[PDB]
Amino acid sequence: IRVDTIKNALTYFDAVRSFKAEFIQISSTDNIPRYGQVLMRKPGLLKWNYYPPTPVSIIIKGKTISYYDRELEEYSYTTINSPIINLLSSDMKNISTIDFVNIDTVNNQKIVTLYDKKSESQAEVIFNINPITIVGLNISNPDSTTSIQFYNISSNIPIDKAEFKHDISHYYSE
Repeated sequence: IRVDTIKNALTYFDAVRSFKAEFIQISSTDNIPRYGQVLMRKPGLLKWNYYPPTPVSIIIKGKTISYYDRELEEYSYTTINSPIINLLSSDMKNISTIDFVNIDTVNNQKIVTLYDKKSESQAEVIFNINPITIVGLNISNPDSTTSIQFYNISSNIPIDKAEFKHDISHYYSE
């Protein structure tokens, strides 16, 4: 049973090569909906653009993370080598380093649960089917859960690799 579970879970991830979507994000820490736009291009490119009042732009390239705070006009750079961080754009190599996969079927949706033992965090990925699309991502650890839903999704569209940069705009720019 283990092998068929992995193969089938990898099939659902494999169906999404790129996407552009809107997202709503809610953390159990404050229960406040946060909004933005997300771009994903396999392999390894992810952009998270939060809308005001959240002043945050995030570019993930492989495991490197670039964080731009619009209010402070400050950058942060780091690297986290966790299968969970860039799950949405990861190749099959990354997923395979996860310690536990499982698939459930609920209301014509497929829910893939993954568990990384190192970080003690779970992730549920929710797919629609016919056609396969990623509609949600729930990440949980002992302290909190963050739930993300995607909407207005365009899947498997061309996305220029140049699009994976922070949008930094000023009056004097042009």
